Amino acid sequence: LTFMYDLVVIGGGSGGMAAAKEAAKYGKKVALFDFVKPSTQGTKWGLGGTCVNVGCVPKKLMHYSALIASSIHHDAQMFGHKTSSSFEWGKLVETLRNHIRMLNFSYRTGLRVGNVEYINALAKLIDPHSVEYEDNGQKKTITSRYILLATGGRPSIPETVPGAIQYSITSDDIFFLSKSPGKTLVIGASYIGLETAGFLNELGFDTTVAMRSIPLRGFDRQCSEKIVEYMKATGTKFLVGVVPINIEKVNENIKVSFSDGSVEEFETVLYATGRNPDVKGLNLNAIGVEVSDSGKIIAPKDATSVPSIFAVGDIVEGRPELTPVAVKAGILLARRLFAGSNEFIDYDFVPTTVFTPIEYGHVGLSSEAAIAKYGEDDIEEYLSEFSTLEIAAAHREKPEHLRENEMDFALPLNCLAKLVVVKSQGEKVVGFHFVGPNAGEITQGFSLAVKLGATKKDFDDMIGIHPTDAEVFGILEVTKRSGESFVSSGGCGGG
Amino acid sequence: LTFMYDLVVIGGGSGGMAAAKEAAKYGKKVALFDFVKPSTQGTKWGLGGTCVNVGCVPKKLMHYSALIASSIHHDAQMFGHKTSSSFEWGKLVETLRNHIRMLNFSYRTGLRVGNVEYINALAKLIDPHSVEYEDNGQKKTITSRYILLATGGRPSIPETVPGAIQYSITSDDIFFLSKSPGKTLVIGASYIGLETAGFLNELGFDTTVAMRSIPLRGFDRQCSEKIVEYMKATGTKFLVGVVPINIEKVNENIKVSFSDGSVEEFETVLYATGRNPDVKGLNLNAIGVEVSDSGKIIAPKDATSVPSIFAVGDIVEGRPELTPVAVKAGILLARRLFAGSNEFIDYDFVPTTVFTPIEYGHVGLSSEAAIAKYGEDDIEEYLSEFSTLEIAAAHREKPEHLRENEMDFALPLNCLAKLVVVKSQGEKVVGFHFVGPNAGEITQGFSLAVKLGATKKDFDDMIGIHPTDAEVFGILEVTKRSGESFVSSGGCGGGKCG
Ligand SMILES: Cc1cc2nc3c(=O)[nH]c(=O)nc-3n(C[C@H](O)[C@H](O)[C@H](O)COP(=O)(O)OP(=O)(O)OC[C@H]3O[C@@H](n4cnc5c(N)ncnc54)[C@H](O)[C@@H]3O)c2cc1C
Ligand SMILES: Cc1cc2nc3c(=O)[nH]c(=O)nc-3n(C[C@H](O)[C@H](O)[C@H](O)COP(=O)(O)OP(=O)(O)OC[C@H]3O[C@@H](n4cnc5c(N)ncnc54)[C@H](O)[C@@H]3O)c2cc1C
Repeated sequence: LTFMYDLVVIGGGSGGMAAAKEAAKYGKKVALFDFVKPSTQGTKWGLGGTCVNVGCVPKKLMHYSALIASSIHHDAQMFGHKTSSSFEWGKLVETLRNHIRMLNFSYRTGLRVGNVEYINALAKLIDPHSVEYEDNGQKKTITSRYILLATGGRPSIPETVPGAIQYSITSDDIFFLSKSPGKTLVIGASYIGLETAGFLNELGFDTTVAMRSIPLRGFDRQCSEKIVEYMKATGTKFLVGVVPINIEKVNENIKVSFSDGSVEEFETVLYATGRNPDVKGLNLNAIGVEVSDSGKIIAPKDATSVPSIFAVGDIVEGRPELTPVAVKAGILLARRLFAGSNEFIDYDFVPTTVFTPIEYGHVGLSSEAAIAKYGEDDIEEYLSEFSTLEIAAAHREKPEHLRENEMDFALPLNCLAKLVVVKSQGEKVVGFHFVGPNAGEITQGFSLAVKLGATKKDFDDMIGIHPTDAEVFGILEVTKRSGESFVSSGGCGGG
Repeated sequence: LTFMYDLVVIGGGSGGMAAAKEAAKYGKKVALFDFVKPSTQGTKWGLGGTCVNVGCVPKKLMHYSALIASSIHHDAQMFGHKTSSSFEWGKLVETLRNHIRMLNFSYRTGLRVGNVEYINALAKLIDPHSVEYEDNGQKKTITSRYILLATGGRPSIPETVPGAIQYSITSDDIFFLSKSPGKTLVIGASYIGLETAGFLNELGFDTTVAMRSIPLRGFDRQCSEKIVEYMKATGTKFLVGVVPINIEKVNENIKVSFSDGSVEEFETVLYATGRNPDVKGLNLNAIGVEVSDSGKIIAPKDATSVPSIFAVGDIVEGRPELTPVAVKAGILLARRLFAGSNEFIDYDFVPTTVFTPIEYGHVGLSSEAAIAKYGEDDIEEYLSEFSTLEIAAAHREKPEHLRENEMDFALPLNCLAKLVVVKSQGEKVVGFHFVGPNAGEITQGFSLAVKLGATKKDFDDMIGIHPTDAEVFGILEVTKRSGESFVSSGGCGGGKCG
């Protein structure tokens, strides 16, 4: 038949490698293109895309290093381990690089063994069935029944702010810096911004976040603000309603001029203001692939305006930019194309965890989205704010430069549990929220239970595992409406 | 006046304090008795019972100290933190003691604020409505509509093994030793024994477990054996099918003579062989409260053979000896008696976690109980063995004394995920099992999902949180039956980046 391939995948990240391997499982001929355009600062990397190289994986290793710093500062001596420690940025980088190298190789092999032809070049569309790449500086064209776009995004730097592109780094550079970043400015109170600032502060760097308005826009306000309260109490500085308007090299430092007329010097400036979909090189306009006002491909069912051309992951408008969503969309697409499946993701139940110094895991609706959808009177919020048992016994203290009196000694309680329930459906759980340690580990299971239609009664009749934080979800009784105190001061942990 | 009290509770542990505070909530007059008989080695403590003083709370703080030791030995340098460290046993004890003291005080207050009359004396039954206690060396009797027994257990030491009672410690003593235990023998591959041996080894002590037969009897074999495999690779020694027959003091050490004719010196010997219900002081025989052959009270629905007398917690036959089971039974009993409730616990869905150096959380049936109940052919086991991402990148190594060659450097993979499903019910999940870090944190949620009737399909269509270990439960595909390798060697953690 008139096609060299059954499936050509442009992009070897979470979406692309998943689609490609699953297609190849059904005896289909599959080619995958992945090439890394260097960052605004010349950083590049191997196969596996944003999550493997410059996202979830390295961020989680840096978070782990941060939790180790925190445990050593706050906890080690109290639990009988008298420790002296010094942090060496280049050692942590070296451990990240070595683990990511192992994963680059692991994914190359996974593709070859999985009968996918991997090509390390930039691909572009020629027509609805044809893709072009260079190979020894010689354009080649290959034909496919089906084409999948999964090119992901890259960090966005404001072109209007002078010096930004030249002098600032992004998430593409932060995990691999040859030198420690020293005094750091992070612009963006997005999850990437807060996570990045959170681990740089925990690791002992002088850290400042420029937050234009509010933290974690779209996320539950109560939880988003508890995180910022905790980050402030552990030494992150926040400029609220302020952004850079100018960025200059003054000798070895970066002089940043702020929108409130203030000035401050930093060693490192990192933009975490968002990401644009990397689609400009794809030749979408000429082929008839429709894009939204944001530049994202219109494909609410993975199918673009061109019926031989599909898209998944961060480049698709109206879906969360998360790795598991990219992967499962790639696998389900592969099955629908080649195994007679008609299964899509249920986008109502996409859980997420933010890996801030205390983590935040949720699925379903914030208090705000719940109140907006069902009305204030059909909503109950059950919640509890408490300390992990082990942390309670550690007596974690504020740095002495942030003390306000003789009874402000303690860090905030590390945990917050909240269920958002609809009264007119026997208190059905429509929102689950947990701030605290291991929040992703806690939320995964609860997210399944919430998807299966768990009620507040189901949560009350649930037997707890003791001692855990997650057992708190079985004895929540204080409501926001009641106006009574949701703090628990006694240290039984999750209760 | 018919009865002085609505409810009298004998025992101020998890069951008793929960029943008592909940009864008092409904305007009922409530008395609670708690007194601590000293351990075989003279150790005593305040209000709150086994979990607060000599169980879950101190065990979990010692485990945390162990995780800290492990993180500093294995991980700190790799994650950029060059450290020097030394362990001080008495400092950890002091941090435990301070936190437990705060909890003793917190519970005294919680009872007074909650309108419960707390009495620090031993109580016994006089008849179906009467209990006796001493007070300034003067016997007093008080009358109640209802009496609740929640006296818990105490560690059991074999009377048959000479020197055992005199020279050995139990879980009652281990958290408060004034001196570090040094070289330690633990008898029992029960959860208490393994957890105890696990943290003493992690904390740098020369540790040995005398295991009569198998680890964690009643628990899933595959998971129980992964734990012992991991504990062995990190320095715990296991004597299999061997137990002490004699225990003697040679100077300041304890010479232990074993059933296989072998002999060895230890600084500390700890019996974790199990626990007997503390009911001998209660005068049960004379009142007509029926007990099993094990001495546990027969009360399958909390009601004893005497209908005014109830029981909850560790003393009741045929229920798990866990704190949340004690608490919820206490609360539900209080509600049935005084708030017109008719709710009992569903004993089919009681999750538990063992806090071994890698933890083990589960709910429902082992592979063994699943195969026995439904038959081998109506059972699928889906599983994956892998490493946490962070642990994978740390390259955790065996201690040099257990190395056999140049390729046995690595610790076992830290994680094992397993679902046990029934084919004839569209692969309904009847058993959930997770070995690895934060296993209780992972299991709590899944336990609820499994109770609500989650299928293998539900698990496969579940969106992952990345990077976690718990996302592995969304992509399990290898079956035991398939005989294929369930190991993954690459370090994407629980999930796949693609
Ligand atoms: C700092 C950070 C932290 C994150 N943390 C998490 C987290 O904790 N959990 C989570 O679930 N998600 C997380 N994410 C999100 C996650 O990284 C993405 O959602 C996911 O990687 C999306 O994958 P994708 O398949 O859309 O494409 P990507 O993984 O981004 O890969 C697309 C690939 O295409 C390549 N490419 C682009 N154009 C072409 C071309 N024309 N030809 C060939 N190759 C091309 C790119 O170089 C890239 O390799 C994080 C993201 C970032 C930036
Ligand atoms: C080492 C260890 C670790 C454990 N770890 C865990 C764990 O991690 N998770 C978990 O869920 N469970 C754990 N447990 C189990 C948990 O401690 C018990 O299941 C629970 O505490 C039992 O509660 P209870 O109400 O039956 O009795 P207890 O909590 O034992 O309290 C009974 C109280 O009554 C007192 N008493 C006895 N006789 C009388 C009398 N005549 N008059 C007055 N007072 C009396 C006792 O001294 C005690 O104070 C552990 C147990 C041990 C020993």
